[PDB]
Amino acid sequence: SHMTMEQFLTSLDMIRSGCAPKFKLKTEDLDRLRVGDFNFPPSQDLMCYTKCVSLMAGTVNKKGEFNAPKALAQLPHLVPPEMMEMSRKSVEACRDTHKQFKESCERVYQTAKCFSENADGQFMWP
Repeated sequence: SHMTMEQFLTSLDMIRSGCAPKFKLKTEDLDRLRVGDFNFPPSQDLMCYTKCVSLMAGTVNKKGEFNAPKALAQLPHLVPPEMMEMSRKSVEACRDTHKQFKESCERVYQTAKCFSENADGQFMWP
């Protein structure tokens, strides 16, 4: 019921593989999100890609509403022990970001961006 850092790093690629084919995406954009650099304008496809990833994680519903209690319960299935506290801190800081947006892909993308900005360590997106 926990993952090692090695398993986490590899999981990023497996998660991406289940979402990227549904969209038209630029490799440079994915590379930037992979290192937690959300400092560039996203396309709708890129935003919806973040929703696809989060749906797989079970942290949002299809309306893009972020579920903090469920996200906290899913953390051991998503990140290694080394990143748990950073992630718990970001879940709390970003739990209401979705309330500022109406469209599902934007709700998720803005939440992921908030996680990347609040991260007190390196942040990696699938």
